[PDB]
Amino acid sequence: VTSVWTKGVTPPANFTQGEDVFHAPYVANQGWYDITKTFNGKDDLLAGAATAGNMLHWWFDQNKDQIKRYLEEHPEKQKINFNGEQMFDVKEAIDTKNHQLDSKLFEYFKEKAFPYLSTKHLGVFPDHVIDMFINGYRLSLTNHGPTPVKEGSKDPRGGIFDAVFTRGDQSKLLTSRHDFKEKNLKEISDLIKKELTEGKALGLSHTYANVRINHVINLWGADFDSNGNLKAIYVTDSDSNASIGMKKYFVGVNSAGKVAISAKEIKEDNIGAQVLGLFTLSTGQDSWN
Amino acid sequence: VTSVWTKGVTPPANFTQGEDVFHAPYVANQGWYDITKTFNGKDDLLAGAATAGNMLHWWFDQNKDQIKRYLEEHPEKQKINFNGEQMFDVKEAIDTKNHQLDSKLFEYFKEKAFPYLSTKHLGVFPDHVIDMFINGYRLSLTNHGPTPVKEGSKDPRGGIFDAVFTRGDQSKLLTSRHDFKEKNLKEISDLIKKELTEGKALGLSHTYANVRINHVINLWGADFDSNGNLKAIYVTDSDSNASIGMKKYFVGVNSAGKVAISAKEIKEDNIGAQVLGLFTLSTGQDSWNQ
Repeated sequence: VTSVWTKGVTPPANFTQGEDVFHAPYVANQGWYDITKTFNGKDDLLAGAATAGNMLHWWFDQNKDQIKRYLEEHPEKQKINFNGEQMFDVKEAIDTKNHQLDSKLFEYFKEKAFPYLSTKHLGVFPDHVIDMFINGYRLSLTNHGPTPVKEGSKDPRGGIFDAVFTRGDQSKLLTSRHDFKEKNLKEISDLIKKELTEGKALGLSHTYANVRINHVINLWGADFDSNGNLKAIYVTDSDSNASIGMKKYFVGVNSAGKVAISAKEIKEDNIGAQVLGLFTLSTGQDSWN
Repeated sequence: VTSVWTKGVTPPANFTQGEDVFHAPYVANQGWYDITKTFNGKDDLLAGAATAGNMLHWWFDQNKDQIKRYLEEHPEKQKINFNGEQMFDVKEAIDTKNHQLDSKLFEYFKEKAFPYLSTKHLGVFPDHVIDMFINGYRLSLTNHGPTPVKEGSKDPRGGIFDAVFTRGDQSKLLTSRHDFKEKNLKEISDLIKKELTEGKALGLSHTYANVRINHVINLWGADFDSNGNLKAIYVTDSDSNASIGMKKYFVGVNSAGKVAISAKEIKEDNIGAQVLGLFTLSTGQDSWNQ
C-alpha cells in the first residue's frame, strides 16, 4: 500500500499494540500534537477546539518565522487584554505548544474563549475556531454552516493575525469544511488524499456516544491501497488518556457502503464510527507579504 | 396609612387603575428606574441584571458627585476595553440611565456581560451583578450563596469603582441578601420597612413561571397599615412592558399561610406570588468620605 502524511509530520515509530488500540505514545517535536481534555467542566465538549488547537500548533511550526516577523511588525497583536486582565499571549502559547494537558492555547480556549459551551451542551467546529483566532471572524454559536466570508468587526477573542489574514477576502481564508455523510469510500479517499498532499492539516468528524452524536479528531496520516482507497488513518483524539498518543484506525465499509473507522478491524460485530466530515487548515505561508 | 419610600425617590402621582393592575406610567428624574426587557433573545432571562441595573442607576444618583470625582482621579476606570473593542463606558451609562428600553447599562449586561445566560436557562442574582460591577468580584454562575468577602482578581467585566470599594474587605461590600424562609408577615414587613429606612435600594424575589420559580423585581415604596404591617408595595418589573411603570402590589398571607404579593387583593380565590427573598444596595457614601 501507499501512505501520505501531513506536511512536516514525522511518522511515529514507537507504535505498540495495546488492549484496545494500536498506538504511538506522544513524542514532542515530531511535528504532530495531542491536546488532551481534563474534563474540568469547561473542555468536556470542546474536542472541536482541541482539534483546532492541534492544527494551530502545527500552523505555528510551519510559520515559525513568518509569525515572529509578524509580531515584530505588530507587537500589539501578541497579547489579548480584557479591561486590565491579560487573557492570552501568543508567545506563551508557542512556548507551551508541545504540552498535552496544559498548553496555553487550549487553556485559553476552555477558560476564556469558550468557557460556557460545555455547560450548554454545545461544541465548536475547528474551522470556526481557527477562523476566529486567525482572521478574527466573529464566532457565532448559531452558525451551523461555514464562516460567511465577509467584512465585519473582529472577534475580541481572536484576530491575532488579521493584519495579514483579513475578513471578507477569500484568499485569506485558510480553512475549509467538507460533508461526508452520504459519500462513498472513493469520494472520501480522494478528498482526503488531495488535502493531505496540498500540505494541509486535517480534522475529521465522526459519529460518537455524545449528545451531539459528533466527535472530531486530528487526522495526521493515511494508508491507501493499490487502487487509492483508504485502509487506515493515524489520528490524535482529545478524549483519549494522555498516555495513548497517536492512534491507528482501520477504515472500512459496511454492506450499505457507509465508511466507518475503528481502533479494531471493521469486523461485523464491531461497526466502528461512521465518518461525517472533514476540516482543513492551510499554512498560507506565502501570503504574509 | 403610613408609607416608606426609597431614599431619593419621589412617589408617583399618576397612578391609574388599569385592566389588570394599579400602576403609574414612568416619568424620569423621579429617583426610580424601570429598565425594561425587549425580549430580543439576550435579555429574556435577565430580570436579575435589570433589577441590579435599576439599583445601580439609583446608586448613580446618590453618588453623583463622588463618582464624578472618582472618574476624574481614575480616568482608566471609565471604559471597559476588550482587545481593542469598547465594551462599556460608565459615562454613557450615566447619560442614558433614565431610558427604560435602551439604557446603556442594561445594553452592556444583555449584549456583553451576560449574553449566554438567556440560552442556558440561567439567571443572575442582583447582588452578584452589583458586586462585580462595583467591587470587581468575580461573578460565579454556580455560586448559589452570597458573594464571598475574600480577596481575588478583578472580574474583567466590572470593578469600575474598585479603587474605593475593594474585594476582600467586609466594610466595602455594599450588598446584602435575605431569605424569607420560615418568616412571617411581621418579620417581613419589619425587614423591608427597616431596609428602606436605612437608606438602601431593595430587590424583592418571588415565585414565578420560570425555570427557577424565582423572579426578581425592584421594591421602591411600601405602604403600612396603622399597626405597622405591610399592606402594599410599589415596584418596577422588567417583565412588564414599558407603558406600565410603577406597579402597586397588595401584600397578605394567602390560604396556605404564606406571605404573598399580587396586583389584586389576596383572597381565597387569589393567593398571589409567594415572596422568597430580598436584596439590598447601600450608597456606601461613607467609604467615599475616606
